[PDB]
Amino acid sequence: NPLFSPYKMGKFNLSHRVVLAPMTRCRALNNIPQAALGEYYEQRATAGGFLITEGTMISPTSAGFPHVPGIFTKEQVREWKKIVDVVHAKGAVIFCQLWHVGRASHEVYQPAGAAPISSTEKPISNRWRILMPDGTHGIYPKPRAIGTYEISQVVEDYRRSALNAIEAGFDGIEIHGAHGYLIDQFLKDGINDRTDEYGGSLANRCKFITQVVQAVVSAIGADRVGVRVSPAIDHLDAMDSNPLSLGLAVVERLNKIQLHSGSKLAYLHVTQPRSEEEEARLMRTLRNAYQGTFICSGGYTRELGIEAVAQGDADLVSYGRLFISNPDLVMRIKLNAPLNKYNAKTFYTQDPVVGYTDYPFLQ
Ligand SMILES: Cc1cc2nc3c(=O)[nH]c(=O)nc-3n(C[C@H](O)[C@H](O)[C@H](O)COP(=O)(O)O)c2cc1C
Repeated sequence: NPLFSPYKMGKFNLSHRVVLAPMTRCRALNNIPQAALGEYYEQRATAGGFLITEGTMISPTSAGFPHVPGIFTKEQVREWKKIVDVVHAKGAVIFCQLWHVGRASHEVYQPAGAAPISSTEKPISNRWRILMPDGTHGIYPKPRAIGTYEISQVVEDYRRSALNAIEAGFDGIEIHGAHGYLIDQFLKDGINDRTDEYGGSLANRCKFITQVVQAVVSAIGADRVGVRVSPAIDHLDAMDSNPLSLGLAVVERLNKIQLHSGSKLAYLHVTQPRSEEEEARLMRTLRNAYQGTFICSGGYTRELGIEAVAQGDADLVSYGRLFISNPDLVMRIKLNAPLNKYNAKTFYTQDPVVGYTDYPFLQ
């Protein structure tokens, strides 16, 4: 089984290729990591396995979901350290995903009820609705388009959060540059309508992600930095007129950052939509273009994960929903044991146990 051949992720010796995909679960009450998160990640951790946390806020303005953890306060760092410790006690490697939602927020999530920030002043359309703290769905508001000073300060928030992640003991961080959130609002020409140096050309649209990656690379080293993008996913009105060219432009800049810094990133992580042959060809095109480790994600199964590694399409495969309902997903994939179904109703609830840590292990 190629998913259980060892893999050298730069500094990190992995024993298998089954990765926990980053997943917002909303149990980090008041943006503070809680004991429940420790139980949840420990349940899923394996010796030599790689885990990526839920998206974690880099600043007071970066959230668009209830009760997501941050890593911008000293209190959050102290609580994260307890979770990293129980994961390292199992011999796993764990990265913290740094997440800014940009315009995908609401006054209820913003300090002083201020408008969310973005590349643009245009709202997400009412084709999409935001999960509210009371479990209803609300309307995305008009964001505020930020200037280049403010852009530089958001980059500094990524830099400081990366340093905080290292202080909590994380092995590294992942830049969330996917799914129509802040970075993707700069990348995608369906969102970025700017006429300054961060808008227009493909090069201009890639400037923000380039500066974010350069900042965290300079702070903690490239081998502790992963980057996640989704050029072909149109979530929250995040379409681009040429997804493959956009993805190749990002990949070229990642390659150049590595050559200039003299070190490889931990990995590039791409999520695909689930045309099937065309989507697979676009993922392989990005993989072939990138000088380093490639993590594929989106709709993978045991069979599709085995094929991806066996055919050279990816080095690692991340699993989201199947890891929600199978704490021992790695062992089940190893044994080809039947997998248990997941319950979407408890993906984003606040209960520390129900639908979070009470999915059973194999008997
Ligand atoms: C409930 C839930 C929360 C998620 N939260 C995040 C997140 O915070 N950051 C992120 O990059 N992806 C997030 N994702 C996307 C997953 O990382 C992953 O790409 C997707 O679930 C993989 O597809 P799969 O579920 O079929 O394995 C989330 C997915 C789900 C279902």
